[PDB]
Amino acid sequence: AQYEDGKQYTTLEKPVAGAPQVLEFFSFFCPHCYQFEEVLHISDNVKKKLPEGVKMTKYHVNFMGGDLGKDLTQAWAVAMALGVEDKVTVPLFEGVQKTQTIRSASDIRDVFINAGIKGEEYDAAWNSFVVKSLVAQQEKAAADVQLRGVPAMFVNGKYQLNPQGMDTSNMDVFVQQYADTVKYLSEK
Repeated sequence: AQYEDGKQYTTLEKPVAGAPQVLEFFSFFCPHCYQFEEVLHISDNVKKKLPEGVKMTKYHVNFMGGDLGKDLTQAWAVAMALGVEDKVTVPLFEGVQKTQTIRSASDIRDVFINAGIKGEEYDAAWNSFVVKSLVAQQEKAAADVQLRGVPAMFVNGKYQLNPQGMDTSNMDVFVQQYADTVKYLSEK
C-alpha cells in the first residue's frame, strides 16, 4: 500500500484510550524540535490539512535538560494556561539553543516578561494548582506512550508518526508528506 505500518508511521501495540486526537511532544532542548518549529513549521502545516472538528495538542517533556528541562515543562504549562504559546515558543527555543541565554527559571521568566506577560501574572500562574495539574497532564500523556524520544506525534492514541521514513532532500516535500500522513491517519 502507499501508507504502510512501520513506514510513515508505527502502530502502538498498547493503544491509549481517550487520548487527544493529534498529540505532539517536544523539548526546548531538542535540536530536531527547533527545526520542526522554526524551519519546517510542522504543527502549522498539519493544522492546515487537518479536517474540521479536530483539536491539536502540544506538550513539553522532562527527559531532556535535567532541572531546566522540568522548569521548561512547568513554563509551558504556564504558557498553555495563559494562552501565550505563540509568543514564547520562538524566544524559548532561541534562548535555549541559539543564544544560550536561558540557564535558570529566572531566565525563562524573563522571556515571558519581554513578551509582555506581566510579572505578577506569570508568578501567580507558575505557582497555581491549575498549572500543577497541567504539568501532570503533560507527564501522564507522555507516560501513557512510554515516550523516550522527541519530536513525536501521535494520532488518537494509536498511531505514531515516523519521519525517518520520509525523504529529507527537500524540506517542503518532507513537511507535506508529514502533514498528509497525519491526515491519512486521522481519517483512518
